[PDB]
Amino acid sequence: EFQDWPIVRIAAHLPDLIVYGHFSPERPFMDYFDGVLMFVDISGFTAMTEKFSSAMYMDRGAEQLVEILNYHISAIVEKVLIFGGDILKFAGDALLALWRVERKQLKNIITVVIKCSLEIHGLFETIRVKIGLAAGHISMLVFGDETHSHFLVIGQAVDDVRLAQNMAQMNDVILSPNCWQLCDRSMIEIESVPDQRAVKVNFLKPPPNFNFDEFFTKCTTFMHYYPSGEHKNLLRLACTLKPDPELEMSLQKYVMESILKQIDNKQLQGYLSELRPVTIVFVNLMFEDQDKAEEIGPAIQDAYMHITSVLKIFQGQINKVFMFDKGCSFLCVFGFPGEKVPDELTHALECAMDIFDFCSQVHKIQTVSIGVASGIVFCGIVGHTVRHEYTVIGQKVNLAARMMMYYPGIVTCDSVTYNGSNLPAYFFKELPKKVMKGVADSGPLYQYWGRTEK
Ligand SMILES: CN(C)CCOC(=O)c1c(Cc2ccccc2)c(-c2cc(Cl)nc(N)n2)nn1C
Repeated sequence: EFQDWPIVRIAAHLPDLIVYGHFSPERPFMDYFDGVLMFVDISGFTAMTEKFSSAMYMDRGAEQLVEILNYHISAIVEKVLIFGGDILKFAGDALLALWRVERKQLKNIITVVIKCSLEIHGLFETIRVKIGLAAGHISMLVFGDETHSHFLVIGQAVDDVRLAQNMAQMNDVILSPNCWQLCDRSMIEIESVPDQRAVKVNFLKPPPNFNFDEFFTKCTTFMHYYPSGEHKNLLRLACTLKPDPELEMSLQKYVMESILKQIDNKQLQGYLSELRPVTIVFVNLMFEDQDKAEEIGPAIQDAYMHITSVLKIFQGQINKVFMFDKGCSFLCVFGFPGEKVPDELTHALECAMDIFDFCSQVHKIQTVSIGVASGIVFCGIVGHTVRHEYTVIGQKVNLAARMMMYYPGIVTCDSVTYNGSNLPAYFFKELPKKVMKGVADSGPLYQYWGRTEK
């Protein structure tokens, strides 16, 4: 069986949630289901990024970093896939995976996912990982325009895996409160986590008669897309997709144009692994605690329509979209493949301010915050051959992310963006520098005030 079609190469960049969805063209589009989520924090392994920028790597730092990082992440991805998971998205610091099932099967799948999580830690018993698990209701949001599409999962099961991850330490498996409540406590030995109703898994000791492989095989019964039969030894059913112009047209909207060029063998397959000077514009849109996914969807859609319009003008791109802690964040990048300018900084700031001004007027968005940072970041396709994504990794990515969270409601920028801007100083305001999560000394940070006092 030949399987190297463009449609298959595109499907590699997407989860089954998208590849085998059959939903409408209306945007936003929303859907609701239940499942188990797994969040694998892979920092410590992506904190090395600074080492590989050193002159010791003789201008092959990016290539060496992508190689060693994919060595490890692809092993994590194989475990997830073999246990029936769907990897939803990659980021420099983590990956999120989903086991979507009927509510009545959540109990058994949690055991599958816990076994998976511990086999993942088993891969690193000679850097390590941190794993959070959650279970419950999940809402999916698809937004975009006629040429591009983005998706998110939303809900407290998503927020649950957020906090479960934040509590974890190296080699931990933390289960959200609702996951612990729905899990098979007959099999899962836990321990308290102080002043937190979430729990840490110590052992998975099953009944004497329990045979996991038979148990897993029965669980695959409810996994709609687990490879089986003649395809039992494929990691993804996506690998079997055949040409379908209508499906490919839909799928390619989720994929960055430069990726598609490479997919089409119109660009060298290594062109996108690089250490590149870029400007990160990290946009956060916050909604109120009580806001529900059917009201958030339209707000994100309206914000997105304007965001993409401004980025096209100032020649930026959306690398990633996330949502947790009731905030939807856009990881935007300027100076990405091909399109780099020496006025990129003023454009990034002006684009930020434009996005700040519009989005603050979108209703149901309570707060807009944008962090801007410029510097060298690693760019590359990260993951497994059969499931990977273009991602950016580096100090300035994390800095932009921290700035938008620690300085809400304004546009902030780093000392690099400030000095290099083709703009005068009174356009800015030096900020009180706060102590931020896992951040080296910033340098001075600034608020982009804009051209007016008003
Ligand atoms: C700031 N970033 C550098 C780190 C952010 O955390 C991620 O790395 C990250 C996230 C966000 C997230 C969501 C819930 C719990 C923890 C983290 C997602 C993600 C994917 C999808 Cl489909 N839907 C939503 N809502 N989120 N995927 N990844 C890889």
